[PDB]
Amino acid sequence: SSMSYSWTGALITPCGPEEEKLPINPLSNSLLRYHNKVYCTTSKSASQRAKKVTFDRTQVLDAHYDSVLKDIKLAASKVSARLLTLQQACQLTPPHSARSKYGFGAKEVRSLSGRAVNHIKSVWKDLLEDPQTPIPTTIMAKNEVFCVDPAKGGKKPARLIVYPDLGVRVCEKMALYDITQKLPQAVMGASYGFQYSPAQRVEYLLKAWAEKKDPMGFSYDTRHFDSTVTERDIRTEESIYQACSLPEEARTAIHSLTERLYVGGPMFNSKGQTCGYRRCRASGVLTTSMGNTITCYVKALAACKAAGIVAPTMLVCGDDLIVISESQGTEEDERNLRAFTEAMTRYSAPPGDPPRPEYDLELITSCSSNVSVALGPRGRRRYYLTRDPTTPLARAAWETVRHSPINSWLGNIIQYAPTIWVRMVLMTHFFSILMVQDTLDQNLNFEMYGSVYSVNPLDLPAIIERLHGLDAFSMHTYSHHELTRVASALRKLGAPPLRVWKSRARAVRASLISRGGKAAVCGRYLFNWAVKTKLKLTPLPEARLLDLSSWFTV
Ligand SMILES: Cc1cc2nc3c(=O)[nH]c(=O)nc-3n(C[C@H](O)[C@H](O)[C@H](O)COP(=O)(O)OP(=O)(O)OC[C@H]3O[C@@H](n4cnc5c(N)ncnc54)[C@H](O)[C@@H]3O)c2cc1C
Ligand SMILES: Nc1ccn([C@@H]2O[C@H](COP(=O)(O)OP(=O)(O)O)[C@@H](O)[C@H]2O)c(=O)n1
Ligand SMILES: [Mn+2]
Ligand SMILES: [Mn+2]
Repeated sequence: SSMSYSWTGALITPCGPEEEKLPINPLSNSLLRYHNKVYCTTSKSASQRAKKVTFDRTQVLDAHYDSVLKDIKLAASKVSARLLTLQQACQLTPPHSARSKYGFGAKEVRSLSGRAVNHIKSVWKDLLEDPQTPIPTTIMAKNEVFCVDPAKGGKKPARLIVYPDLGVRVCEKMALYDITQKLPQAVMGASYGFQYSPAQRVEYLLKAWAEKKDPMGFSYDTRHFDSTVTERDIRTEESIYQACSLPEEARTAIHSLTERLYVGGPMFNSKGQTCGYRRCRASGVLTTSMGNTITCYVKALAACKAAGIVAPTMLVCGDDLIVISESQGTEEDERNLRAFTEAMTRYSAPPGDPPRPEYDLELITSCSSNVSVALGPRGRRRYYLTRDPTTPLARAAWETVRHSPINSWLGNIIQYAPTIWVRMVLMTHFFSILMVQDTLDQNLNFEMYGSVYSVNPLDLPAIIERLHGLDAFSMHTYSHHELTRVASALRKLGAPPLRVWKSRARAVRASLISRGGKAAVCGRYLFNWAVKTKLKLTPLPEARLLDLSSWFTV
């Protein structure tokens, strides 16, 4: 049937400046040496990604899909959702959100400036009066940092991002924000990812594994997921939304947004030249994350029925997917997974790498993370969530006139506190830098799922205990897999071995213990691993006061 994109041949031009690296990276050049391997994706590679995501889609559904969609619309029916006030949608736009063509930006929108509320009023009225005229969109290449992989063809091309004008984006939040806060949870229940903190997600998968008599799990990621969603997928999304109890005014704007924006439309480059036509998901609309996860859940759930997966348990984060199920014998389990893949290829959610049955929780990698195990001095098994540290290290090295890696470090220290690589590398380099800057007690921004939370470095012990528990300061023996990987990534980026980090840490700890106060608590908790006569860590009362609920949610 339809083509994901078509192109006029106009270039995908840069939105602002794409910065050169500098000849000295003074904050991260004592972290790793091979700064030549750290690169940022750029609009240069945008045509390359363009050719990789343009393809003819052929969707073929069936009674399994049809059965799922029916039950998911019924779950949807139990949701009641309201319009947001224009004023509320305004106050939800980020403080740096891309300006409007109509001469005003995030600052006026957040401050309810009259100019802005006026234009946005008339944009809302156009949505309610006009259900057909396509809404134009800007296409830009995403800039993100990676390490090179010669085994994966040098550098990844930039991801394609496609978003409507700032006026339209506020309007989306009025029509759809409340649903984005209620629908996913309701139709997916505990299967919704994006409601679990790292430890909660380990808890969940651990539980799923043990419920099964003979457990078996696999993970799935659709290849170029935004380009695989078809105009029918998007219209089916509208009907899942319309399944809820909504005011009539919202249904009207929801329908207009779907027909005029979500099912597709013309894309213009940043220079204003008309650039192509889009017939798939624009990664940029409000519903990007919700549509990804619900359309992924429905297809994946259908495919489970097609493949005869027994007693499935799912975890769905966008297009990343984990399924813990009852094993039917390894021979059947392989056949079933080909069936699952053939099904989802029929649903137009074809895979990146072919999925594969695994019978060991550490061998299932999804959401770029995996569960792993460490002992204590206890001998007791502590389970946690880790990842390949390559990309975290690469972004620990991204350092230009306009970006500081220091937020990147904090973010990983918070999210992966129990990992050997956070504990021995990032935590050490973090506090070492801040002390030399005399910055320990000056706040940083932690960033996750759009929200930005303020964090004081000297609070990391309490924060980490509230998130991961006191076991995060006691992991004695890490797994052969984890040791191998962290070792290899450190070699790959020219960072010191773990041996050397242990020495550095001993010194860091000594140095902030002897600042007393909150700084010393940091050294006794965060660096208990570096001294041979470990002190007995006690729970921290201030952790009992922290409420980190909304940190790892949506
Ligand atoms: C709803 C949502 C909104 C986000 N908004 C921002 C933002 O405004 N500014 C910012 O700097 N980072 C944003 N991010 C990125 C986010 O903060 C994490 O960095 C990201 O999820 C990578 O963490 P991960 O463990 O899930 O790794 P990953 O394996 O990279 O993510 C797993 C899945 O989450 C989804 N996803 C990944 N990145 C994004 C993304 N940028 N936007 C939407 N979905 C994504 C995808 O479906 C992906 O398959 C957002 C992520 C989500 C899920
Ligand atoms: N920076 C990002 C990353 C992913 N996503 C969404 O998540 C989907 C799948 O995530 P992904 O990491 O597997 O990237 P793809 O190569 O599948 O496009 C995208 O296709 C996007 O719709 C986004 O909106 N912004
Ligand atoms: Mn994908
Ligand atoms: Mn993915």
